[PDB]
Amino acid sequence: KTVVVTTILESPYVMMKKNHEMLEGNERYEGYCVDLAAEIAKHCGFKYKLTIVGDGKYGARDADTKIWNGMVGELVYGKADIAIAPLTITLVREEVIDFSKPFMSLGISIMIKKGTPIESAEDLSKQTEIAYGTLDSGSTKEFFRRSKIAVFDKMWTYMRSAEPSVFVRTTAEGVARVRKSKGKYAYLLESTMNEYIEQRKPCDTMKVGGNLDSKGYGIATPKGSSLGNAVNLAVLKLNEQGLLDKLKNKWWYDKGEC
Amino acid sequence: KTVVVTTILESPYVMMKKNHEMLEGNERYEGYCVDLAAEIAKHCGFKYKLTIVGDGKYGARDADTKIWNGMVGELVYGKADIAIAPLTITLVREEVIDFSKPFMSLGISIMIKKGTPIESAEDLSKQTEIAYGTLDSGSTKEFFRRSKIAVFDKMWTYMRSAEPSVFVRTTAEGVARVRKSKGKYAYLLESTMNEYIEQRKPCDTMKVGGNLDSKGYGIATPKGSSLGNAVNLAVLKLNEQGLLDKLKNKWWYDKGEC
Ligand SMILES: Cc1onc(O)c1C[C@H](N)C(=O)O
Ligand SMILES: Cc1onc(O)c1C[C@H](N)C(=O)O
Ligand SMILES: [Zn+2]
Ligand SMILES: [Zn+2]
Ligand SMILES: [Zn+2]
Repeated sequence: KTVVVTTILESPYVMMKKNHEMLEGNERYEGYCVDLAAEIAKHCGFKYKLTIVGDGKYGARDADTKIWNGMVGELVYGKADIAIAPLTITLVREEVIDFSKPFMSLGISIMIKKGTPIESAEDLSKQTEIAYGTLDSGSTKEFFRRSKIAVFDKMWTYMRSAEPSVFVRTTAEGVARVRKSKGKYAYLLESTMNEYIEQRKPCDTMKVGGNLDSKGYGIATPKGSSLGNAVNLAVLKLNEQGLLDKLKNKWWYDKGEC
Repeated sequence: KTVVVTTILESPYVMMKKNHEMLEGNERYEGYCVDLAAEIAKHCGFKYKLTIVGDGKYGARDADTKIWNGMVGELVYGKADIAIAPLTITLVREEVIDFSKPFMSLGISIMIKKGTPIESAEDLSKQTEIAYGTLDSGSTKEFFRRSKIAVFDKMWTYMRSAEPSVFVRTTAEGVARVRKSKGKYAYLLESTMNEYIEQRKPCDTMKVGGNLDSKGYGIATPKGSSLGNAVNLAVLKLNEQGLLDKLKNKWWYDKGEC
């Protein structure tokens, strides 16, 4: 049986090729995760179909209904067999789905438009002139929502009630906001994305300060999946063979335009 | 009943207290992993007994006898119920024992005596005046033995045949060799240990270049252990609350001597 892979359109992990209009199936996409899916399928020996998550979300649980959305939801409800994307390994997710050992290490970071008077989270939490937010339905928003350390707690208090909303639907929306805000908006996103955007035209943003935490991305499968074990060993094998490092350089800096 | 924890005497993870001679059981030790063992046990709800691995090794499988040594061996043969130490998650090890999601992210790095004309792995591979080696029976030596990228394979070809041996039995042994070699010996060890020693008197060593790879440490249990699930969730919980970051600052920098 062909394994249904759920993923998300997020550069440079998964993007439609320039000429996708004349291409079919998995051939329409390119990116780090597209190359990764290919390797994993090769080592685990299976056929697969790449599908883009319907609601375009990573995955969070509705507090009222307790229903999971995004890619996590597609796995939880049997709509997908595996998720290959920049999906963060977290406690709440690990309780409902399975994760392979990380294929990428990262942390939450701050994105600013070049020139804005911000050097750290501390600096953001001490002022109100510059607005800041995070992605919705993801691990980053949950990070601030559940943080007890002073600076991050203060930040959550501000963001949670901010008006207009400081939260965005997609990473692209958060980046666009930083770029057209004349420096009045700062975006909190994972270092991987931040570093990627920093090397792309118009080269007007930059990552400032160190990472707020240390975590990683993992390939997720539904609880009790027969693919879990093989995938996990496959990830380890690829990291050790150097493939993962190869892919990182291929999509991040060999393609950098700044 | 009581969970037998295997660990290794490696500063600042596990060290004998100055007055351990007048203390009993677990109270005889201190360090990052000792602090971590206390928390894991608290959250998982079990009593434990800390024990230092007999052969003082991390773990590798003997080529011919096929017998695992070190902490990995303790778990494989049933001598310990869990290992809490700076044990690297690798494919060959995950094939015989279980690992929790990582509690620390690190990579192989180079340690030199201050003033040594070495800035990277490429620099070491292109010269012969400065010798270099790694730890025995560990993931670092295996990394080089299995590497297929030019620079690293070149380094392995040299190391595996260098005389006298460039490999050491313990981290401390490698650090001493660097300090006593007047710049003629460089040591390859994980960035975590490198960063730690850099802050220890006489403050004569330094980490140079970027990391050669990206990986992490995980708490290990015998395959199929009933402790596996809870321990993994405990690590994720503790990382998200910031404990792991707190512990590294405590043992690495708050106690720095340089
Ligand atoms: C990618 C990405 O970049 N910043 C973010 O918050 C995310 C989403 C995050 N990796 C998640 O799994 O929710
Ligand atoms: C700690 C440490 O530091 N450098 C090293 O090679 C090691 C050992 C390594 N973590 C292992 O598991 O073999
Ligand atoms: Zn391959
Ligand atoms: Zn709702
Ligand atoms: Zn606790």
